[PDB]
Amino acid sequence: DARQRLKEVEVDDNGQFMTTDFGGNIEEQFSLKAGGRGSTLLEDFIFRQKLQHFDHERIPERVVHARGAGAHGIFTSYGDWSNITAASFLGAKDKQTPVFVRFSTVAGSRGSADTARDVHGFATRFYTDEGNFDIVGNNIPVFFIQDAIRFPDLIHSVKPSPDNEVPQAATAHDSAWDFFSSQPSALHTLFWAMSGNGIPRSYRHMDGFGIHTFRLVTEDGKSKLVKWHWKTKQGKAALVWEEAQVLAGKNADFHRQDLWDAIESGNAPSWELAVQLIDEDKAQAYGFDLLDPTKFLPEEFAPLQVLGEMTLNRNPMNYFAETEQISFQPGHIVRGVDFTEDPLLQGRLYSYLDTQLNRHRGPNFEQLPINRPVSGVHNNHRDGQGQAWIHKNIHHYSPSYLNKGYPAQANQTVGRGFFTTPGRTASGVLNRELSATFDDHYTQPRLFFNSLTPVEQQFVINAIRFEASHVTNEQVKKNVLEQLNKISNDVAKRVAVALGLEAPQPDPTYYHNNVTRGVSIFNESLPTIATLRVGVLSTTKGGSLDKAKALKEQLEKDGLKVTVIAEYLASGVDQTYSAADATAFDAVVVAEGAERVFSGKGAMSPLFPAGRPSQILTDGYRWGKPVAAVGSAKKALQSIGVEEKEAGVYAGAQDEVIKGVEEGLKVFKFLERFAVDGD
Amino acid sequence: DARQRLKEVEVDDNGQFMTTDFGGNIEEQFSLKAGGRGSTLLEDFIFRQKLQHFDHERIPERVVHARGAGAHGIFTSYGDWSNITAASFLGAKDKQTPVFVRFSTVAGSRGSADTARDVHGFATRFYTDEGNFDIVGNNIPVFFIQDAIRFPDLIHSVKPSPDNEVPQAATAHDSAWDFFSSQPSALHTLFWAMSGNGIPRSYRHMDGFGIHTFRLVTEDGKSKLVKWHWKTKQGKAALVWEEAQVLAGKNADFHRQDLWDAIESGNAPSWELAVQLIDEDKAQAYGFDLLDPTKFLPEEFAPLQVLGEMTLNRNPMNYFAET
Amino acid sequence: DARQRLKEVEVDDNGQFMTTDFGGNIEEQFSLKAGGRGSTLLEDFIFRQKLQHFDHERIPERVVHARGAGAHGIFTSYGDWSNITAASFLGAKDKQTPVFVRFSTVAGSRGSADTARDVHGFATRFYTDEGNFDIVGNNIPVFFIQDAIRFPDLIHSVKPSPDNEVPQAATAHDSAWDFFSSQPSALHTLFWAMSGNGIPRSYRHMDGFGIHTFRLVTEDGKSKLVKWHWKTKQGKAALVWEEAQVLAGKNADFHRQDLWDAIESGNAPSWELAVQLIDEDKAQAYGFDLLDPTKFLPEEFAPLQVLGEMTLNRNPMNYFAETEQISFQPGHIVRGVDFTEDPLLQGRLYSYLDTQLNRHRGPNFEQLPINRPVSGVHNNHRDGQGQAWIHKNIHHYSPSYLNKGYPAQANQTVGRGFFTTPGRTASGVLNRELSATFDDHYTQPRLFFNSLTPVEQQFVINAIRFEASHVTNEQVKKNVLEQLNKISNDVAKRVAVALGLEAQPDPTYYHNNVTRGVSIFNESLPTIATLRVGVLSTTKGGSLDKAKALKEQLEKDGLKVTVIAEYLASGVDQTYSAADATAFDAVVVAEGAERVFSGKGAMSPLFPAGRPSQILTDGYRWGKPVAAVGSAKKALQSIGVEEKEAGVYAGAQDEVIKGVEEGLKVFKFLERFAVDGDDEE
Ligand code: HEM
Ligand code: HEM
Ligand code: HEM
Ligand SMILES: [O]
Repeated sequence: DARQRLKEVEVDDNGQFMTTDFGGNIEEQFSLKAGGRGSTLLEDFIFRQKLQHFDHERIPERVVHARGAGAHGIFTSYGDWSNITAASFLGAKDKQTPVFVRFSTVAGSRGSADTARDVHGFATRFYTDEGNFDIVGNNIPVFFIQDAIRFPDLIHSVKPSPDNEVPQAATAHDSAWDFFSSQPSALHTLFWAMSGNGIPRSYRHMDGFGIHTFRLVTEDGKSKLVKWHWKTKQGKAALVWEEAQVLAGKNADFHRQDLWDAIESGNAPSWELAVQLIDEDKAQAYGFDLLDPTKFLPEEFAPLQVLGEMTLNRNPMNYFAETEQISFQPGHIVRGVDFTEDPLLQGRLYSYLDTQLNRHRGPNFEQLPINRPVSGVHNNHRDGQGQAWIHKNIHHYSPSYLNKGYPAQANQTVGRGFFTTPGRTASGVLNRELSATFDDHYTQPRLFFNSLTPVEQQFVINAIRFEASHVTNEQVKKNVLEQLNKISNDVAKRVAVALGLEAPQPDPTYYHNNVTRGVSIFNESLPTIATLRVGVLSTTKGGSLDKAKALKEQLEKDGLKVTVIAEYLASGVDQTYSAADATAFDAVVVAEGAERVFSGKGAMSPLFPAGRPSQILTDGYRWGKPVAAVGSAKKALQSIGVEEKEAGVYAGAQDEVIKGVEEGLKVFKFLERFAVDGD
Repeated sequence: DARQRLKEVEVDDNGQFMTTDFGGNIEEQFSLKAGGRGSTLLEDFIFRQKLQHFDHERIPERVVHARGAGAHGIFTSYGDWSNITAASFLGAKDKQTPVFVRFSTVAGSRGSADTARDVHGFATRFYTDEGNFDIVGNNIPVFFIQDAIRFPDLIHSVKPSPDNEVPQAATAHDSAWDFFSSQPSALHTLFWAMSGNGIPRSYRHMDGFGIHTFRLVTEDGKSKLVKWHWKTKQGKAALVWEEAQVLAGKNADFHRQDLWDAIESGNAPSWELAVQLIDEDKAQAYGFDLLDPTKFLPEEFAPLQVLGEMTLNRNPMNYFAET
Repeated sequence: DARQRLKEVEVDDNGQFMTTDFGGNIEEQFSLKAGGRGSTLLEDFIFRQKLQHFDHERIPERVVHARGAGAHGIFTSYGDWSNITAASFLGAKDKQTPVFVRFSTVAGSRGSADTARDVHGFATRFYTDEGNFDIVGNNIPVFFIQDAIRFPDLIHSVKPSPDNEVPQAATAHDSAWDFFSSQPSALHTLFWAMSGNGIPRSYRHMDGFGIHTFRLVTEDGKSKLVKWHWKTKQGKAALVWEEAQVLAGKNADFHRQDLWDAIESGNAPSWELAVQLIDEDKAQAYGFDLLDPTKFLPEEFAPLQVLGEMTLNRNPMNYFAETEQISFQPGHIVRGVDFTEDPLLQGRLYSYLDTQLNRHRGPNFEQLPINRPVSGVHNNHRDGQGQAWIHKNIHHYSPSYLNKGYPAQANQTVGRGFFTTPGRTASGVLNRELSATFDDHYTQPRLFFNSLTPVEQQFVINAIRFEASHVTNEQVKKNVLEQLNKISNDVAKRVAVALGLEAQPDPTYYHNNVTRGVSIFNESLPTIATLRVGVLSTTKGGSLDKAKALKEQLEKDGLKVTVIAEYLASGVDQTYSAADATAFDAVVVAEGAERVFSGKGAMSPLFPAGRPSQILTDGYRWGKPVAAVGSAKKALQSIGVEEKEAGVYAGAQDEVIKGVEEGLKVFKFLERFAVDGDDEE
């Protein structure tokens, strides 16, 4: 149980009498009044203690990544990695460390939809026996900007316009694309966010990245440069944009509910922790500067080396107390890890400590149960708002004869203390500059686009076409085109058509044809289909529901979550047509006999919106899902112009449809149904 | 200009050099570093004052009605209403008073969709020459509960489940319908929320209500019981649910944008402020108790009297500072 | 151990390496620098997490009573008092309840002197098994004002002038006496604050009062009006003003050190809890309205009935986490107690809950270890800043099918819930007035003055004389005279002399009635344990050996003895440079030490000129028992004190010890203070 240490703060109210927050049993369903129909009395202490706590329930949302959700789990080290790091949680084979992970979007506020297009947070806390260690990462290996002093500019430009606070959770407006084109460093992360990484199927189907180069340091101070990677054991999977848009309205909680259900049903998601390791003398060996967070290291130059596996298997008990209150910091570092002179990382260390003072309005937020380390806290800090401990040592200072030297200093040689890498040097003038080594903003965007499949590439261009079409200012649109033309002339040409703008002339300076592995989503089928969702469209008339139940029980044997849909909640029905939408499922199959709700009288009913069964099948087909029909239900496929000939379309008897749908879920998205420019 | 008094706090940055918050011109696109590829210095005061302000930008959202938008306008009285109220802003024909109005949903958080099904808030401030007078109303004339001590119970039950914070901005989950069925007073507002009032076409196409019976008092202390009504001059209009759902994803800002567009286009929306007036000795004469906020007074028993008109004709300049 | 429940939050750093607040061993004595003499690096996470916690150490002081100190203890009931109250902590003989008590002044900020002249706070929390019950009282039984809405006006007027923030911790300025004269209800508390109650010898030598009439209610709902009293088992004792003033400079921590020392030495102070009980139908039957907080109920009309005893026997471990952070509320009420329509108490209920939001900057302050009840919290409250728990019940609302009805409602008959007194009614028009029964502002101030001894009365007149002479505005001073004249023409006449104003009788409220239990100096102390004796000695000759034997015998009687000399020779507790008469309750010159009172021994680089003579002079002039052993008689002579004066003891060691211990019971010798008319020719 990853949540074991949280047991002692849990409050059980079963069988208990209602109390105030200072004890004493009460009733609190009636205000105290002066006469039968009289005014409420100030002396009603019960009312005011209850309402005061309600009145003050909210705390400020995170300044970025406000929308998110998380879970507890366990990290297991695969080996004794003392040859590369002194870090205790990586110090022995099969060593286990509790974790908590919070996934998120970036731009939207607390209540915005999970399926907005956005970068995604992927933040992990290791509660190691030598302190909390956070990898505060994203699902994309590069960031928009090269210096942390520019983060407010990026965020302001992406978040809603400050006059009317429009639009919510979206980069599709003038200020964002004005920034993207005025600060060309942003073009790499933008391309990733315009790819499938911007609309992932779930948190469980994301890879994760620390982005920055850090340092791993051994006991003797020798260091290696390192990139952190999380490799999902579920495989990477993405939606298509037209599907994410509807899903945002039909279920804004799609991702947080997906993670909750996977854990609750015993299908805990897993990620392997992997590293790229680079010697210090190769920091600038690979065509870019590893201090530059707008570049990633191609795995051709440094393969991913697996160090262990993380499994998330415990949901929180109270979302606010745990998920909302947890306070991540890249400065949560432990012995055996160090920073690098990455100018974006450098400013993060300041920003995350400082921002907790706003979100928690006090300096004692690390005493909150979800923030507490398991290893013990011994220092001379005292007081502060909400001080929750009582310190014995009255000589709260160092050095001191009266406390006998305790708490005592720890460094590299004694007490397993943290230490900065011994060899790191400073040299040169104090400057407000960036190294000329950072100046290439176009090569790696071109490399990323090169390494996607043709329809994957078309998804990127259609995202850009959609987004830039919302930009009202003509010059900004031409600025965007001028910058895309430096990445690829064909990309600029294809986007220019949607904007009604001329195809610009080639600017070949940064063009190249190289490819790299591990960045594509749609070029690989899923390693498992467990937890994927099948909507079975049925009907309460005839014998369709009995067949739908048999279909359901077989699909569940493969670990799928199957929803039987009909006009009303008859026996065996999981959802009504009125509440159903194709966005909820990874495959749609029509049960035999249910073709009666796709035309005529069965399609016109007061119990669901007109055309709803046909709309679900149409949606599922057009969004690239496996779609199927059993027996006579093939007529439902005919009614929407779909043929069994097609990839990802299955008809025939039950066992044939089951095998086909299950194969199709491995493919997940059938890109044959998406037109490519000049195909 | 309804916003006339706010111009002295307006700050124009066109044509100026970047400064810190304590003055002095600066550049702030590069951190100070110790060497060409070096670490950032703690003595970069420019960096820290810039990032500290960004780090501290957010304030807690409203505990309810967190999702909303507003605008400025003018209220004009149609008459000298001194025979029923001493209220200064109603004391003369054609008297004008600045207003600000915020419209909202109730359950959803700051970034939830405008076209969620919900009660809608309709909060009006009159900046009168005798103090601020707020009518903090909804687009539905009745409320769920009969005693304010039960508000945390109602709100907890409708807002997302506290274990996983699901579902956003929605009554369609177990705890809400548990409460509606366990606290039967809730059924009136429920029915209103399940009608077109729950999914309006826009803020301009809603009516508004103070809900509670209040009192109008004259100079010499004579009182009448009063119900406040806002009657939209744009007409009431609503969507259908299957459309509001898609709209929640296609444009979460639909109502926000619609209000902004109408004002900027010169199509300012208006409402008439109207009252039902009841003698004190009739507080219990109409088949219910006028102190009970789960009931409305049918207009057959007391028709509306029109006091004046409000027009919303100026959008805010900074959403945060104003709305 | 009354602190037992707090042991789970205590942190032991002995034998440990230094860490950050998120774990990980560290060193934090050098900033991380870019080169040997380089600038400090922003990536020094150790520096910033260290200094951030330092930079955010302070919280707002209390808006009033900012200055004070407290301790843990035990309350023991003397009986089963369910015949008068359903309160659990009073439900069985020898039933014990943990307490915390904080004493305080009122006007001064956090770092002002203990021995300022002021009303004093006396706040007790009972951690009962049916919730926290607080009695938030003062060492004076009456308050300045009759309606809580006037509290900011009173407090603004006695706190420093808002232009220069002058004066600190004092009523002796224009605005305060402008308010006392403009709002005559304040005159009663003013007289108490001008008496010994304003300058008590220690927290342990104060009585305590709930002030308000409350209600005790039995299980069946029958009620009685009640006044709470704390009666100190150490006796009431007070300083004189000219001594309190010097003490404010020589030791601003005099009272909090007193309490800490008494508890550490095993002399835990005690108070008895006593009540006055009044029938509901007699609320207005004793010459005033018992809803009026400017009145007290004379003990001749209703005697004190002891319910139990409280003993304070454990100091805090961390002052900030316990004493500074504790949040008292008169709304901290339990089953068996109820409020009254006293308009001052009424507004207090709102104000103490509200002010916690400012001091603790969040609504979860009852989760702080010092504020937590011992009885258990079960409700549907959630979230809030700094939420320290993780609630299991996901159906956080009532009523509810899904949560099976839990947590469940408790009332009078089910679950031992709180209930308002059943017979209480409201009748009449909603009003912004006060009952005309509150109108008399002068009778009880006169009753209080009438009940003090002649020198005690002179202390009151001399305090007013001192204070009003600071008022620059002439009309304010005359306004003060006119109001004083309504209490007593003689009092007004004697104050007028100091102010140079003219002395006519206004007899509407004059009377000669007296009542018991309001004087301090008319009764000697029941014990001299913990009282302090300064033994003045010297390092030359045999004086020190004699002073040690003197100290030994005095300590056998429970006295705290300080032997003083030129330097810290063996057996010396304090140097003359560091000593002052304010620190002691009696001053004894050891034999041989007369050499430091004149000639060569009195002029030394090791202490200020004349310091031993000044300590003895201060001690005598301030009414203390003073003594000299053997030849040290000459020291008394050098300051003009005669051996046979009251409270002056000369002779051999044995008679001096006996005389000093007897004089400590008297405590202050009031024949040394002139009374108006004494100097007449
Ligand atoms: C490689 C670049 C970055 C990555 C991978 C990243 C990732 C993240 C993630 C995952 C979170 C959400 C943590 C959670 O779930 O609670 C977050 C929040 C935050 N980020 Fe970043 N971020 C980056 C850049 C920056 C920069 C440059 C700044 C400012 C200099 C910044 C300031 C913040 C702040 C203030 C928060 C809110 C933290 C809180 O309120 O607890 N981020 N970031
Ligand atoms: C007739 C019944 C009610 C109506 C018409 C109503 C209306 C509103 C409206 C329109 C707002 C948002 C105003 C804005 O745009 O900022 C609001 C917010 C709020 N309401 Fe109500 N409400 C009702 C019942 C209650 C009750 C019973 C309580 C608690 C006792 C309550 C507590 C609050 C609070 C605390 C806020 C947050 C206000 C702020 O943060 O500024 N409401 N209400
Ligand atoms: C009989 C009248 C009163 C008595 C006996 C009394 C007593 C006390 C005491 C002893 C304290 C300090 C408790 C501690 O040591 O922490 C205190 C604080 C305080 N008092 Fe009163 N007081 C009275 C009148 C009032 C009134 C009328 C108000 C306002 C309506 C008021 C407002 C406050 C506030 C706001 C605090 C600060 C509490 C905190 O910060 O925790 N008091 N009072
Ligand atoms: O971030």
